[PDB]
Amino acid sequence: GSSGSSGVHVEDALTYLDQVKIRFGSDPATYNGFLEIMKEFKSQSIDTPGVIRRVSQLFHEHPDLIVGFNAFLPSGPSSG
Repeated sequence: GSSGSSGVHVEDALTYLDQVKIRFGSDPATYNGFLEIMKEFKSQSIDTPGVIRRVSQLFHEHPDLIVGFNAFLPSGPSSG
């Protein structure tokens, strides 16, 4: 058929988080860098478009993840 799971409940943040760990299981070095990248944002150091710059480079070998996140993100042009 086709691999795909539609319908994401509100609380859909950690979801993408874990995925990063699973994909980069044998490669902990990659995951680590990601953890730090977040901190920056959690410290009011970078902005939405700022965290993406770091991620991109990190998941450079994974274009599917870099793009997936963008959309995945809850925030957007949607009401609110």
